[PDB]
Amino acid sequence: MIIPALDLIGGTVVRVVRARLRDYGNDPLPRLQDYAAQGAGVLHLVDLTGAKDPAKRQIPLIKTLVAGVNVPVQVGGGVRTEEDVAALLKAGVARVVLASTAVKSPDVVKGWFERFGAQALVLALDVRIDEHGTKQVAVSGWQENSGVSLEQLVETYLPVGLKHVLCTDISRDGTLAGSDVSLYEEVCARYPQIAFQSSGGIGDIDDIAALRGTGVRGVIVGRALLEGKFTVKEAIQCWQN
Repeated sequence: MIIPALDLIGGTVVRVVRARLRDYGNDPLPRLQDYAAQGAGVLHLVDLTGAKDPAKRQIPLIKTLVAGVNVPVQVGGGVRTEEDVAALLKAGVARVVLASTAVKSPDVVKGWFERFGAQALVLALDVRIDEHGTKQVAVSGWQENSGVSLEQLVETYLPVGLKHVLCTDISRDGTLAGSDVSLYEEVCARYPQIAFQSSGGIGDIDDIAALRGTGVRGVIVGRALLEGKFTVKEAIQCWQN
């Protein structure tokens, strides 16, 4: 499926561009609602306010947004503790997106899988392809690699039933550059029991077409939709054909 995505900061719709941020206004709910109206089955939100300060997690806004659409929303941003996870689920989010903590504290996160179930969690892994061609996990675009490959980390979580992995190619994140097809083709084939989501690099409908035969289950689209390159409807039509 197509997974429309919005980045929120103090209720302001934004997205990382390449790394800067641009303001797409302050009415996230009508946006999401129109995404859903066009047939989206899943939505993605990053709470950048919550990411910077867990105590400032935009729980009331998140509640509103979730309540305001009829589809599961996966929500990330500053998910550092078991309490963060529970708070977001309690607010009504369908899945909690675990990013840096998934790399940082795998044993702790495996316990979260045990408590919340694999359907409640998405592991968001940023990947750099190094000089050797290894898919290196990094916790962000501005930090060095963390010393673990995508495969090794995925393998870490398979024993607790890992089902959802969001994989961002760091080089293409928010660049409109076209996503990295080979990366997704390899991982998806290796772990067919996992539903991979691709993120970054979607600039036009052709980028979505490029992902079709790869095994990638979901395609995060943020920037392209905000900039009017194509619609959710067109993205879905392309994705499904």
